[PDB]
Amino acid sequence: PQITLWQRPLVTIKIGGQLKEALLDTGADDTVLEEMNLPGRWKPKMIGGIGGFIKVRQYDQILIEICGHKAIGTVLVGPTPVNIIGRNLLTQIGCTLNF
Amino acid sequence: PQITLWQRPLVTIKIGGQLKEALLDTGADDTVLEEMNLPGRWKPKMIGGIGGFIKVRQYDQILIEICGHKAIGTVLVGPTPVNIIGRNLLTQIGCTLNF
Ligand SMILES: CC(C)CN(C[C@@H](O)[C@H](Cc1ccccc1)NC(=O)O[C@H]1CO[C@H]2OCC[C@H]21)S(=O)(=O)c1ccc(N)cc1
Repeated sequence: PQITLWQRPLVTIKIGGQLKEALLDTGADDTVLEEMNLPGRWKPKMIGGIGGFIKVRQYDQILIEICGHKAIGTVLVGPTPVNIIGRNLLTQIGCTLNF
Repeated sequence: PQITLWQRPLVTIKIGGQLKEALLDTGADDTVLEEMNLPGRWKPKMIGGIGGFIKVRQYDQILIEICGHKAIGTVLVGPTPVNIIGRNLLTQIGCTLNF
């Protein structure tokens, strides 16, 4: 659907059989989720934001359903304060900014 | 215009007579710019992201032109690694997410 930005653009996501809320985040290159068990192989990685950097686990080719749209991509897991859906997955669900 | 997300959604802004590049950032509540002279009164403030917090100067009722759309609102100035246009200004230029 189309969404305005008067409130945080939070959507429901389903990943690893679990239901979560996550922020559609055009300022995030990558998707980063708070601590959870994703099954399979991962690689250590560091991502930076405002305030500095966090260590994350990088999981590749993970299936996520974002507000009813399925995407398969890289998910990072670590101590982000908020679940964020980044451009790597936004592109797959055909998400655009409009003004 | 309409903007896809294969690349960072970077736009030209004009603020305090200066031309800068800034990221349209639906994951940011606030607009935060890197160090610059904004004229007038400010207040100390702290904002948090991934990796922790930064101290910023809060300037109210600042005029910004974002990709040719004028907005007046709060601008935060501080050691963000990237100029980010947040929802406080995105709403004023009628910016929407669609998928
Ligand atoms: C994490 C969000 C809930 C909030 N952040 C906005 C977010 O878009 C930042 C915006 C951002 C962009 C660049 C550098 C720092 C912060 N992106 C970000 O942290 O993304 C990380 C995930 O992938 C990587 O892509 C870029 C940074 C990494 S934030 O920068 O911390 C932020 C917080 C509060 C305000 N008022 C403004 C911005």
